[PDB]
Amino acid sequence: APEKCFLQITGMTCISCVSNIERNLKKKDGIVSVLVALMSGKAEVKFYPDRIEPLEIAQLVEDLGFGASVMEGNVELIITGMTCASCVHNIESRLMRTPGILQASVALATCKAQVKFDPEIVGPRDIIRIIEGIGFQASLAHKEEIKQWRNSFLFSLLFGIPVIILMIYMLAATMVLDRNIVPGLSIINLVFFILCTFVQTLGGRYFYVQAYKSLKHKATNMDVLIVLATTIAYIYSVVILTVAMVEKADKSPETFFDTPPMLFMFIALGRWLEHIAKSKTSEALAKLISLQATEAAVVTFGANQIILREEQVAVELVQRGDIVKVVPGGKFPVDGKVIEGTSMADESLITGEPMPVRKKPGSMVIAGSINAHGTVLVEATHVGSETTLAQIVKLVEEAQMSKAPIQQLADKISGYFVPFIIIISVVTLVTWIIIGFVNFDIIIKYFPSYSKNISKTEVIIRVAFQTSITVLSIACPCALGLATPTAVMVGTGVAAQNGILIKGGEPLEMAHKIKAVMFDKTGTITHGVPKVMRVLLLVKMPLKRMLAVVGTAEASSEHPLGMAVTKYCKEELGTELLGYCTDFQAVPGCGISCKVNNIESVLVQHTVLIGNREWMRRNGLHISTDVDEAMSSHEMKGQTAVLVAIDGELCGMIAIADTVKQEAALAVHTLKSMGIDVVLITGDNRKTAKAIATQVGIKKVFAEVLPSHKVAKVQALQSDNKRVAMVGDGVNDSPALARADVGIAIGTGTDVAIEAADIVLIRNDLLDVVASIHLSKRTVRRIRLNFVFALIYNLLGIPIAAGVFMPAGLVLQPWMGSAAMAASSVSVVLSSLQLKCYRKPDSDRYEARAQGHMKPLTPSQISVHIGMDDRWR
Ligand code: ALF
Ligand SMILES: [Mg+2]
Repeated sequence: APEKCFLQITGMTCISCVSNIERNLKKKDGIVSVLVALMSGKAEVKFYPDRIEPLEIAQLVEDLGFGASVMEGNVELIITGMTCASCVHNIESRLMRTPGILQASVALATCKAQVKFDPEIVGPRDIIRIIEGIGFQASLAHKEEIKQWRNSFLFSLLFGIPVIILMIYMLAATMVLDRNIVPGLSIINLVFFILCTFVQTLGGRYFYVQAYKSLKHKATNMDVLIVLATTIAYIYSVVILTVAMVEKADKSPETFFDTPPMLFMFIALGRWLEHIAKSKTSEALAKLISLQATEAAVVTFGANQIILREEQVAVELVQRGDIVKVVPGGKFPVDGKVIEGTSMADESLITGEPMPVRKKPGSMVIAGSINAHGTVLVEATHVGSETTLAQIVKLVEEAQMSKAPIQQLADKISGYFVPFIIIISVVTLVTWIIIGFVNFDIIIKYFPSYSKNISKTEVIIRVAFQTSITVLSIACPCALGLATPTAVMVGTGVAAQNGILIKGGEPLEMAHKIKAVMFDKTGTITHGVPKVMRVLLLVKMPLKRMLAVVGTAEASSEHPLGMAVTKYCKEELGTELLGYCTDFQAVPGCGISCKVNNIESVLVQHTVLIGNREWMRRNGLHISTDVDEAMSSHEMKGQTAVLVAIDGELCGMIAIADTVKQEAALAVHTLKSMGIDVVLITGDNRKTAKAIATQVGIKKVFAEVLPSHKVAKVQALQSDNKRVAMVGDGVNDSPALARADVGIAIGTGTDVAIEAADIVLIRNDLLDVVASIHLSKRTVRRIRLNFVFALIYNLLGIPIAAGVFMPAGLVLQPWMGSAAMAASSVSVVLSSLQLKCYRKPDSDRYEARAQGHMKPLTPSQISVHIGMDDRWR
C-alpha cells in the first residue's frame, strides 16, 4: 500500500492495451494494483516495496511493448446557515479530527469553505455527510468592442453629416455664412469649430484610447494615424482662429475642422464592420460538457450476494472505488472496470467509428460512451478531470487559447504610412520655409497672404504650415478601414450562396496559405453507414430468393451490418413487404438462426443460418479452399464478411464495407495537383485505412490515432512551418479542428465538430474544400486591389497638395479633399461587391483537368503509420 509509484507510459493506443497492461501487472507477484489512462499516458502502481522495485515495474511494462519511464485533493463548498463562528469552529474541529483530511477552512463572509485532503482516503462525500450530520447542508460550487465602435461611428455620423453638408453648400456657391460675428471668426467657422469639437470629444474618445493602447504595445496602427492627423488638424485650426481673433483679421482663415469628423466617420464605420465580421460563437465546450453524464447510480456494498441500497449521485460527487450501475441506453458516468456485467458500448468519442464494442468483466469503459444490450456495473478508476472526455475538453481549450489574432493588412500598411506621412509633411514644411526665405517671390505669386500686413517671416511660416497640414490631411486614406471588411463580408456571402458556411473572416484570408490537408476516414472520406459490397454463392436457388430470405431472417437484427444487409436486399428486391412468418434466435457475437416458412411470399414478389467461420466450425460445416481464399481476400481488403447457410448447407456469402465518397478521389487528386499534401489520419484499423487510402489515392496513412495524436500531428505539421487544414466530422476530430490553422466540418458531422470548425460544408461535398481555397484566393487578391483604391486617390493628392504641379497651374482646391474620399470609398465598395460575380468551378472542370493524369495507386506504395511513434508494423 505505502510508497505507491508514478509512471509515464507511451506507445499505447487501445483500451484493450490498458486492459492487458493492468492484467499482466496485477498477475505478477508483489504488484497489488495498477492504474493507467489512455490519452494522458500516466499510471499509478501500488505494490509492496519489499518485494518489487519501481525499476522492475518499468522493465516489466517495457517488456509488454510500451515505453515506460519513472517520474515523481481540493474541494470547495458552500454551506447554508453559517451565521455563527461557533458552528464554523465546530465544523473545522470535526473535520481535523477525522482522518485523511489535511486542512479545512470556512469563511463567514461568503459562507465558502475549502478543504484539502487525500483523495485515496477521504472524499467530498464524507465531508458532505459530516456537515449534514452536524446540522447544516453543503453543496459544491468582443461585443463590447462592437458596441464602443458603433457608438463612436454613430456620434461621428450625427455630428459629421451636418458639417459635410455645410461644406458642400459652401462649395456649390453663402454670403451670410461668411459673415463675421467677431472680426476673426465667421458663422461657418464657428459652426465648424463647435461640430468638430463635439465629434473629437465624443467620436474620438475610443480612437484615442485604442491609439494609447497601441503605443503601449510599441506599434502604430490605423488608430494612431487617425488620432495624430485629426489632433494636428484640430489644433492648427484652433490656433489660427485664435491668432485671427487676437489680431482682428478682416478675413477668417481657412480651417480644417472638416477633416476630423470625416476620418472618424469612415474609420469608425470600417472598424465596426471589421468587428462584426470577426465575431463568432464557439460552443464546442458546451457541447462536450453536455456529452458527459449528469448523474450516476451508485451501488453500495458490491455486485455479489450483498446488494443493500442504491443512490442517485451527481457524477461530480462520485468518487473512485464506488460501484455504479449503468442501465441500457444510459451514458457511462466514469471510466472504470466492468464487474459482473456484459453489454455493448459505443466509443465514437475516442475511436470515432460507430461499430459497437463488446464489454465483459475485466474490460474497461470510457466516460460519455453510450451503453446498450443490457445493464452493467462499473468500478470507477478515473473521475472528473481524469476522464478521457475531460482530457478532450482540456485539449480543445488549449487549442482554442493557443490561436492568436492575425494582424490586419490595414494595420501593417498604417505602420509604414505613419512615418511616411510625418516625413513628407516635415519635408513640405521645411522646403516651403526655405523657398519663402530665399526668394519670397514665389509666395507672393502663388498666395494672396502677402496682402496681409504681417511681417514677411510670418507670411512664409504660415504658408509653409498651411501647405504641410493640407498635405497631411490629403494623405490620410479614409477608405483604408473598409477595404478588408467589405471583401470579407462579400466573400462570406458568396461562400454561403455556394453552400460553404464560413465563421469569421480568418478562414477566407487563410485558406489560400494551406499546403497540407489531413482527412478523416469515416464520414469525411467514406460514407458512415456500412453498405453491402459483394454477394457470392457458395441447391442452386436464385440469388434474389436467398437475399429475400436473409432479409426476412435479418429483419429483427439490431447489428449495423444486419440493417445494411436488410436494406441491400430490399433495394435488390421489390421489397413490397417482408414475410409475415419468421422465427428469430440470436447469440451475441456468435451467429443467428431463423426459421422462414414464407418462401411463397418471396416467390410472389425452410431455415436460415447466418454466421462467421467459428459458427461453421462449431456447427460442423467445413470450409472449402476457394471460399476460404475469397474470405481471406475480403479480410485483406478490410471489409467484413458473413456466410448464410440454409438447412445446414452453406449457400452464400455477403460482404459489407464503407463506400468511399464519389468525389473523394477527385478532390484528393485536385489537391495534389495544386501542390497541397494529403494525409489520411483515422482511428480505425490499419488494413481498412490502407484500403481506403488506396481507393482515394493517399500516400500517407495514419491508423489507430487517438484524439491527442491527431493534435500532435497537427502541431508537427505546423512546426514544419506548413499551414494545415483539418477535415473532420467527429468528436475526436474537434481538438484537431480547433488546433488546425483551418478547420472544415462536414455538414452531417457531430455538433461539436461543426462548432469547433471555422468552415462548414453544408453540401457535404469534399470538392467544396478546393473551392474554399480558390474562393479565398479570389478574396485576398481583391482585398489588395481594394487597398490600392484606398490609397491611390489620396496619394495622387499629395503631390498636388505639396505644390509639385503648382507651376504648371494645378493647385489644391477644397472640393478635392471630399472628392478623394468619395472616389476611394466608391471604388473600394464596388470592387468588394464585384466578388459577388464569382462562379464556383464546375466538377466537370476538375474531372477534365484530371481526366488522364489521375491514376490508381498500388497498395504497396502506400505506407501506414500506427500511432505517433510508429512502434507497431
Ligand atoms: F471518423 Al475518425 F478519426 F476515423 F474522426
Ligand atoms: Mg469521422
